[PDB]
Amino acid sequence: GMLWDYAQPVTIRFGKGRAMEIKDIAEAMGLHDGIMVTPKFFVDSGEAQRLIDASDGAVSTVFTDFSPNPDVTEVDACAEIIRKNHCEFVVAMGGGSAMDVSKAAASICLTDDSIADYHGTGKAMPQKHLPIIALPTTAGTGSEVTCVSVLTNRKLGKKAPIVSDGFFPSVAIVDPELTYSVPPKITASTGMDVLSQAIEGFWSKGHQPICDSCAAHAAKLVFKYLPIAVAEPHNEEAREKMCEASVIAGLAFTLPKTTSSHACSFPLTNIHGIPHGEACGLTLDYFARINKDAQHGRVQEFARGIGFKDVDAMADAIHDLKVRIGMRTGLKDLNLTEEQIADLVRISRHPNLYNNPVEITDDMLDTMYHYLASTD
Amino acid sequence: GMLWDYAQPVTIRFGKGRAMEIKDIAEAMGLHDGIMVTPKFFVDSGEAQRLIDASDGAVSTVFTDFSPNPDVTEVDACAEIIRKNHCEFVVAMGGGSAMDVSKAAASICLTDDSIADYHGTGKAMPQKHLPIIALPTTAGTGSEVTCVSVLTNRKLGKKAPIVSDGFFPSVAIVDPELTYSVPPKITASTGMDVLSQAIEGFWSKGHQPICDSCAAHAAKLVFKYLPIAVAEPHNEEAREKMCEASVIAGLAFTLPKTTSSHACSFPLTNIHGIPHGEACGLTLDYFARINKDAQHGRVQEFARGIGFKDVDAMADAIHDLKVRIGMRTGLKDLNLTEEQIADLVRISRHPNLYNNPVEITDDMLDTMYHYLASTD
Ligand SMILES: [Zn+2]
Ligand SMILES: [Zn+2]
Repeated sequence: GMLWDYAQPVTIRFGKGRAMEIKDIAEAMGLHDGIMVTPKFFVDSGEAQRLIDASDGAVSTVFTDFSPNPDVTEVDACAEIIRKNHCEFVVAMGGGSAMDVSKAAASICLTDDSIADYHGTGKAMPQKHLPIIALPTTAGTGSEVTCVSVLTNRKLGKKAPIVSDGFFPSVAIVDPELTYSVPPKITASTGMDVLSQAIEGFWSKGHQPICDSCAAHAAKLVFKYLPIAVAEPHNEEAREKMCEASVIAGLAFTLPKTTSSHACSFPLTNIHGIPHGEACGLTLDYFARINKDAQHGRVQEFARGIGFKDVDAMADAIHDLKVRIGMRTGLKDLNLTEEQIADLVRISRHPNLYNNPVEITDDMLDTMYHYLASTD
Repeated sequence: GMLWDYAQPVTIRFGKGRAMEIKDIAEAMGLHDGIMVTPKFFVDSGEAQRLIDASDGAVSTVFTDFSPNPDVTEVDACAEIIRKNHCEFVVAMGGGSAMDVSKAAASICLTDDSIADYHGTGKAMPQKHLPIIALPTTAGTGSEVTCVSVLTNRKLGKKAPIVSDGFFPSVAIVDPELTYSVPPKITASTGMDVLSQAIEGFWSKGHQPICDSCAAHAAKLVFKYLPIAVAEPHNEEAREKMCEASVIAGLAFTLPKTTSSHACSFPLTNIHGIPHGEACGLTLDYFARINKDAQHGRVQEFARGIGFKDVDAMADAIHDLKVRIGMRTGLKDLNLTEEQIADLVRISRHPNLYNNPVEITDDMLDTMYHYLASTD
């Protein structure tokens, strides 16, 4: 007998060109003077102004002063801009960073505190917030359907997530046109993020059947369309299918949580500069073979459902995909020392590691990292 | 270019025994003095009082005075009980009827109007409502995750649905134990409702990928577990799997809407007394063979995905399933006249018929109903 809780409060508006529907949402909610939180890139490309003009006054303010890893100071500056301009809703347009700034700011602007007071301090967030409209511009982190904001405190050397039900966007507009300009290398890494979220969401010990269905759907799309999107950045079908996979994989992993590849990805990114998606993909087929017979055949059933003979064939396809799109298959070029490998082993023991269906021991991590350290 | 809107506002608590969590939900919402809307069967069996006593005073009122086809007068009576008792939330425990009554009563109780003023009159419902906790006792109509209430006005001779965003339950508790007492003939019919909802939701012109994923998951479960649930009413695994299929098929059909089998089911139930799920099942394999090659092979991919060689093998299995569980394969025993057959043809032209991926003409309906009229 299974027990699970399923809650997915975000409304998804999917479709090419639908980023122009910000006005519709604001009008339906009776809100004015929105603030758009977006990286400077979309100001320079005229995308921001295009969407601002389309809002016919619904959005009045733009905030771009945040970093790819957002800081609590940038959230606090964003919240003060909200107060000064009396903003009633937040349009988060960008990758994970813009969305995580927006979730935090939309809550804290209603108070006179700093976001740091709730950053890892164990203190629960206030729950009243400005409505958030999230417009992902990559495919993707899936952040547009999560209630998590990952921030850093640079002055305090701390990086922790903040979880609050008030962080769920009200509407996610998933518009594939906003991804057409993502460069091939970033398309590849963000695509591997989707595939990792889907596969790990399915085989997590916290698996539940609705997320299972989303995971299989998204994974199948990535194998077919990710090579097309990397090789043909203006192939509209492949971009649309990657955006479909991205948002649905977001629905797949949010509740079951991720597992071994995500646990290992954090030191690969933070210490060695490997982008998140590529870092997840580095271990994805390795752990797939470890997990092949887990849960009385569930993963084999998954592999067959998305079109492979078995898990080993899916693992081969993961490797082949990585090679085709230029994602790391090894770490030999890092010339890792034994001390560095021991650091990877130690820091990879993250709570997510325990969601893997097979126990991943320290000796297994040591074996994996020595394997990667001697593989191109 | 795919366009779709996805919204699923219901929180689902799935699990054997979790109907005891009513008080935990009322606590979290800060609500008291709930009313339980449930058929007399559950009062007589002791199950209602078992759950009310478990709620530690959360539920103070019981309402059973409604019909298997609920009337506007019974909704109004429920709303008056709510007002008299200052009830703050509604617990709908039963099949489609109890959930239909509960949704409409929870909105209309905040007005001094009859629900009849909003029943097929073009007048939209007021949107404020008491929160609804839905506890389905069959697997199922899926009503615990829809915003639709189907009511009849016996004095006016009208049977029509009311659609309102305020009708969405706040929480759906899907506790398979509540289905253990469903007799085999009703288990069979409600199970065919699940299968039709899943298959029609998938091939509907309004199809969208999250609903597609849910549909395939639910349909696969029905083929395996519905014969077991019918043959073994206290097989806990089969009852749990049918509940999983039921709530997930509810997610599959709510947004894309149902199609030809549901359109035809309405006169089959309203004129000839055939229960809803059985009435949908009567035409499901028939329309499958008409629809098999629509949408450039989508339905064939669906059939293969859930394990059939093709749609015709799936339709064969739908037929074999109906025979095994005692569901109607024909209408010969009704000795239908040519006028009655024409009535079926005419009345089956419901708005949902145009959701079918292949145009269903009057000639095609005439052929189908003459076939059914000549088949055991
Ligand atoms: Zn990730
Ligand atoms: Zn139905």
